[PDB]
Amino acid sequence: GLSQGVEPDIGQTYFEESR
Repeated sequence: GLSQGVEPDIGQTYFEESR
């Protein structure tokens, strides 16, 4: 992901809180 959400992508990065 490219944000600081709750679900990670691979390293220390995460998806956005979009609807």
